[PDB]
Parts: sequence; C-alpha cells; structure tokens
Amino acid sequence: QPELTPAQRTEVELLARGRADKSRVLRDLKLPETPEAAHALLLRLGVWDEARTPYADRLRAALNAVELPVPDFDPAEERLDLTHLPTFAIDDEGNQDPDDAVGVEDLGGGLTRLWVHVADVAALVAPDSPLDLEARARGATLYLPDRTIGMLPDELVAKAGLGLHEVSPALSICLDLDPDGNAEAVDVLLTRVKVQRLAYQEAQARLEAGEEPFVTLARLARASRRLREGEGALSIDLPEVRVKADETGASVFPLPKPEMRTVVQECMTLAGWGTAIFADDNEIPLPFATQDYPTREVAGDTLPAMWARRKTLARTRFQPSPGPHHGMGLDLYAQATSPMRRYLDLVVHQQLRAFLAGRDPLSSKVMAAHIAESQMNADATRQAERLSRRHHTLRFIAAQPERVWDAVVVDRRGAQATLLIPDLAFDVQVNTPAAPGTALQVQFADIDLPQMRVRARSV
Repeated sequence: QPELTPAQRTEVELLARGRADKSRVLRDLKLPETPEAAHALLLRLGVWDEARTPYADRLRAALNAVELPVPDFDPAEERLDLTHLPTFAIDDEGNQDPDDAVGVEDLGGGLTRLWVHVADVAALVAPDSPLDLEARARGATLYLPDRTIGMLPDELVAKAGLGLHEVSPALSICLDLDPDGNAEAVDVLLTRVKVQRLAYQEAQARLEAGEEPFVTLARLARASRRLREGEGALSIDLPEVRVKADETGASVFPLPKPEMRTVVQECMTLAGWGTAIFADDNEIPLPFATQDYPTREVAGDTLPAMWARRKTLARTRFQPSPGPHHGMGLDLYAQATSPMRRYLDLVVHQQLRAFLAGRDPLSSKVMAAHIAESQMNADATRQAERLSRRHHTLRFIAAQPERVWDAVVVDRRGAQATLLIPDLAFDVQVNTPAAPGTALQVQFADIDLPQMRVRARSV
C-alpha cells in the first residue's frame, strides 16, 4: 500500500543491508528499525523479490570478483612431465573450478604410487602480492546458491584449473603405498599433466565396470581409511544437499555420494597427510591442522549418532608445527588440495613452492599471523554461505506448501525434539515424543524469509 520515493527506497535498502541503523520511513510506518523489518517491507512493497539475499552484505563479505591482473606460468620452469599418465579430476556436477586430479602407477612388488595433482596456484600468487593480500582478505571463495565469488580472479581459475586445457601445470604429491596402506615414500614436485574431468557418478560407473585407475584408487582408499579407523578416526557423514538458484527459482536436491566420492576424499586426505610429512622432514612451517580428542565417545553410525559425534568434535587449530588430529586418526596433517578456494591451502603451496627450490618459506611467526588474519575472514565468508543456503532452502520449502518431508529425530531436549529432513539437510525444532532415531513425516508451517524461521507440524 505505501509508496516510497526512490530516495526513501534506498534508505530502507541501506538499513536492510546493515549499512545503516535507522530509517525515518520505517519509523513513520511504525515498524521496527531493523535490517529484518526493512527487508520485509522491501519484499512487501515489491522493491525486492525473494531471490535477493543481504547476508554477504551484512557480514561484509566481498561480492565482487577479484579484479587484479594474474601473471602467466613461467614456461622456462622445470617440471616433471606426467602427461602420458591417465589422470582424472573427479568432482560434483556443476562445479567449474577443478582444483585437483588423481592418478596411479604400478611400481611392482605390489607397490603402488598414488598421484594427487593440485592447481599450481602458488606459481601465480607469491606471498605478499596483491593477489595474496586480497585472497587473505576473503579467506575463501564464497559459494552462494546463485553465484560464485572466487577468492581469486576468474582468469586465474581459467588458466590454473586442472583439465581446462589439453595440458596443465600442477604441484603434485605422490605416495608409494604397499598393499597394507603403508607409505614408503612421499614426494612433492612441480609437474605437467593432462587431466580428464568426470563427475563422481561417472567415475562410479567406471569403477563398477572395473576400469583403472578407478579400481586401484578404490583399493588404496579402502586401505587408508581402515588405518585411520584403527587410530580412532570417526565418521561424521550426514546427508548433504545442493542448493541452487536462478530466475526459475530455488532448488534443493540431495547430493549423490557414490563410493568413488569417498575415494577421492581419502585421496585428498592422503595428499594432505603426505604433505604434512614432507614438510616435517624438511622443516618447512605449515598451517598444520591439529585437533584434540572429542568431548566424549559416541557409538554407532545412525544419524542420531553422527549428529552427536559432530557436536562433540574438538576444535581444529592451525599451527606452524605439526600435531595429531584425532578426528582423523593422523599424527600430522595439512590441507593442501584446495589452494584455489581456501586460503590456508594456498599458503601450504606458497610454503612448499618456496622450499621447492628457492628462498626461505615464512617463519612460524608470520605464519601464525596469516592464519589468524585469514580465518576471521573465512569465518565471515562461510557464515554468509550458510545464511544464504538457508534463505534459498526456505524458498524451496515455501514453493511446496502441501508437500510432506521425511525426517528422523536426531537429538532432543525436553518435550522438544530436533529432527532432520535428510532431503533438505535441514533441521527444525518440534515438540513430540519420538525417540532419537524415530522417523516421522513433517509439514512446514509458514515461512518467514526476513527472520528466516520456520515451524513444523508432525503430519
């Protein structure tokens, strides 16, 4: 009903974005002067549609693509050619920022060399560069359901991504593993590979048809997971979904997890462990990922079990010197396979690259510094992602008023049981009896986007 002038609209839009604290307009309309009330009013007046999300804005997370010039790879740099080896960058469907590729060589006597290649980002982003500083400012790439704001420029992703060109450079980690999962040698070096891209599902079909390197990969993965599971590593694999949005609306379909998906993960886990080792031997400081023992032990693999397991998790501390990680069942570990989307990973590559022929890496001092500076930014960026995935997931829910969803009481607290809707990877508070594991169909009551809340009835 009320009609705002452009000037007034911008004022309320500024309050909704959290760039302001008051609004004469809202006051006059006798509404709360809150980013949420402004958001609601804009929606109500049609100035904004339900597809807009102000969370990245409020959290002050960058929404502009980094516009810095990106240098080319040095063509004179010496790299080992592994372009003759079958290599696969296996991912989810839709993602277009290939960060890694796997491969395997039979060395004989049952010794198999695992190859994990990663985008050679450090070759284009030296520490302290405009690129570096900007990546530190963001802490990580922001994956919104309707767009992706990279931690680095798109052009960088373009020439650095694995398998975006018939051939591509890469920083690789290789592990010589015996049938029993023991590594006899870990190596880290600059290479050139020709990767072939595939979706997890596609790789799974090739695994079922018994093709290589898929089969071998699966074997080494089953071996590596069992060792870690002997050392106390536990699994927190809850249902996951994909949230996408466009002009047609918001979508939330479950994410397939074939065995092959778990395999590539274990391979990443391996490169990380393998890199923690290499770093330790050469005294190279890294943002080692450490984690203590959980609040308590929790038995089972049911949802209510993994759900609790996740809340019990001890914090993850990044430090210049190595340290155990119980959650994973590893003495030392580092994340080194996603330098194109996680800042800490990029640092690992700057460190490795520095040592790998050249000047000294960063000291534990400046190291702890960049870890601290980036994490803060990474926290904001990730919260922005969560808040937006929630926003669009709500839309999706709203576009199916009648629909009934399957849930399972995963946790409780008084007459209030918190159940999870697997297909939505969503969870809502609901009072009922049902015990931690009881399935019950739910029906959502009345979405409110601004407040971003929902109540549910046990249909």
